[PDB]
Amino acid sequence: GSLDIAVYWGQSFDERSLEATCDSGNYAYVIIGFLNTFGGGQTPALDISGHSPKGLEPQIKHCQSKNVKVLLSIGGPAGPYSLDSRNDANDLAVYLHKNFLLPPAGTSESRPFGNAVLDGIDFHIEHGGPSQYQLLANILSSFRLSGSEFALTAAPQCVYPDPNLGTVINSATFDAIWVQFYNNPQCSYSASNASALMNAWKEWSMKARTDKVFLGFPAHPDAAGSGYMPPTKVKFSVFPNAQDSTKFGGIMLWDSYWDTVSQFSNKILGKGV
Repeated sequence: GSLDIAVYWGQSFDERSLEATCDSGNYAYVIIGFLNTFGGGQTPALDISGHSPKGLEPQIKHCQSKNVKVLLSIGGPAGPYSLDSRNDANDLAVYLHKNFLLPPAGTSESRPFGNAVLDGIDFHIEHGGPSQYQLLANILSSFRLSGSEFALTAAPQCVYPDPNLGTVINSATFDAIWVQFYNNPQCSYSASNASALMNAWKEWSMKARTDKVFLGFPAHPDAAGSGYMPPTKVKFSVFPNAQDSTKFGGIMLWDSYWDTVSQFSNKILGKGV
């Protein structure tokens, strides 16, 4: 009844399985990344590091049976995704809704993850935006109000306001955001000094129009170019001030593959290493 951890999954063919990731008991959210191809005349495509999309169906259900929420992340660190036209936004919204956020209907749906129904969509938009991402969020949010309830989340970089997602975050549409306090020395843990990190956190927690702000950290030094902060340091230096915010959601970890190696979340939670 204390720390919620969101974790990205799908980043390595050889990673701990989705079902085993959920079985750790360490995570409140598992975020499958990524639908990294869409927009500009492209057909939608997943890059989930060679994992079988249809094979995820029972694993997603297992996760959900363990009261882990499972999201699909759109965009990702890189990839041929864009959302320049209003039609692109409509198309992506409908595709996501029909294939991932509703039970199957008819026979024409591609159902990448089979008959699984996901708990929401994560906006990990790292280039291009703000584009038509506001319209995409508007249409998905409309669906949130007209059928199955699901979450909308975002993964901005740590400079407030985010260049790709800042305007969409300002609409208050996201249930939660996890800020990437890494690959960005100006707003991350750096030179063994947390001042810039804590200044950035203060701003995000004050200004981000969302009920829950999570702090995103790398799970291992190799998981990001910069910004790794050891788990004892996060507990000691970040948590007392972060917990003073009514918006404190917990932490997000990049990513399950590396967390399996490092046992970062085990250390955060005080579970045996």
